[PDB]
Amino acid sequence: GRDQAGITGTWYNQLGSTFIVTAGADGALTGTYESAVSRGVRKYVLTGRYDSAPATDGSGTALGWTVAWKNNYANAHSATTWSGQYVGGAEARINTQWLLTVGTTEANAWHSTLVGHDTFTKVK
Amino acid sequence: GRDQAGITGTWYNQLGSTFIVTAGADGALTGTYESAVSRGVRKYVLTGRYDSAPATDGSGTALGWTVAWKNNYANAHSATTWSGQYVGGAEARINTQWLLTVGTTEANAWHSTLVGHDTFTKVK
Amino acid sequence: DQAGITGTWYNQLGSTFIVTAGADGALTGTYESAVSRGVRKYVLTGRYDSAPATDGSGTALGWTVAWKNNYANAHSATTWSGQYVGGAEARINTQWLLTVGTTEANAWHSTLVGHDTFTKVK
Amino acid sequence: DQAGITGTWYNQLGSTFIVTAGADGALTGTYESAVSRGVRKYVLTGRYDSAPATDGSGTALGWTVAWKNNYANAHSATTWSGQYVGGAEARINTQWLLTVGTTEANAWHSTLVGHDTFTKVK
Repeated sequence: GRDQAGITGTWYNQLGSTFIVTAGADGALTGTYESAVSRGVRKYVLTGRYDSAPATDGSGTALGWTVAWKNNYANAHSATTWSGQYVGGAEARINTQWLLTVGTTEANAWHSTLVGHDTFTKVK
Repeated sequence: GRDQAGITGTWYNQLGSTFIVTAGADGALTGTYESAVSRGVRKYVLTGRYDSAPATDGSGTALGWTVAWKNNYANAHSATTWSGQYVGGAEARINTQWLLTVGTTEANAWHSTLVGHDTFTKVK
Repeated sequence: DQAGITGTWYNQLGSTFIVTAGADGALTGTYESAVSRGVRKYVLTGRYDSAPATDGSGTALGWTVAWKNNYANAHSATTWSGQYVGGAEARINTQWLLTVGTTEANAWHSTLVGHDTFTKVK
Repeated sequence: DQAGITGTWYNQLGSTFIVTAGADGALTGTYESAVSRGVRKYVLTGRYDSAPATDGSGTALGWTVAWKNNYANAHSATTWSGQYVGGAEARINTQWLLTVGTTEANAWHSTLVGHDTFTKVK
């Protein structure tokens, strides 16, 4: 993976959330997420995918991952997906937009999905 | 997983895309996606997560998954995340909203992310 | 066009969108949400492409409702972005963003996203 | 309020949003995008909560730009949904939806999503 080295490691967003991820050569993302907003009780499993061979034209690397907000300790009956791109260099960043869907009845489904944006940096 | 049985299997969206997924007891989603829009050359790996213990109050099951649009045959330098909920019963459905991010230069990043919505059914 | 757009539209929730499309690209009207009479009517304003591409493309448009009227204030605003498609099964296909006034701490939870399809028959 | 909102705002792209907020909740103005003079100015209309919650919450608002003017037509419309926060570092924090007129076949690819932060100094 071109950016396997670049992506693997600890990232921090503008909320102070911590995203720990290993990028496989096959395009796999695996790791843990800890949200600053709502320790092992605050860590949730993440899986996702990234482009292992980006276009060498200065483009970022497209990627995405999901966290379902259930662990051994708590269950918030919701899942967030982040969609964005990794940009390498001195101020390496993951620029994302996210969707947070909560389990609802059919009547409440219209109010089920939050949208936002997180920027991840290598320094907190 | 409460809906491990319900989620596992083949799903079809309003575009005719085919989503093949196995739901693990630990909340893992794994499988393949084939988009009707842009065979083994058209299959892409998906990973994701779902709530393995939803609230028993009639709520859907929150879930998400990612497809990076690279396989052994093609690379579209992009990733889609779907965020939504599974609803069981006679007309079982996965109601999703999605984000499709393409690798771009910093100048083009403003134009990097499409948003949409897919409804998956068990019949095409 | 202005002919196709002007009039009464209904979404999958049973909400009612009453809109007049001006020659200048203006949308003006009232929105009534099935979810949250005159107590449930809110002012909408917006814009549409008054000269769409004549290649069978839809007509791009958007409008905003702030959820304050003489009776109620929900300290929120929805914008719909989408396109009008004419013909026998005329439709406005939209995605929307609903933002509630929050403190800085709650801003991350401030915006709902969804999609509404409006038809000329409920 | 109408005082805080009325005036000139700049986003992280260098785009310029000129808006007047009416007492009735109306937004009227012009938008000039840094990306895609009078040839680059487009009409905007929108709404804001004219009586926000006095608990330190932002003021919900939205507006629409259809990308047609006397000079150019890009067959598209953007809506911004967000909130105004007053004080020394006054801001309009938004998410937006950009929809282009497409055929039914291309509708799946019709809508871009993003986020713009507007400040009183560029």
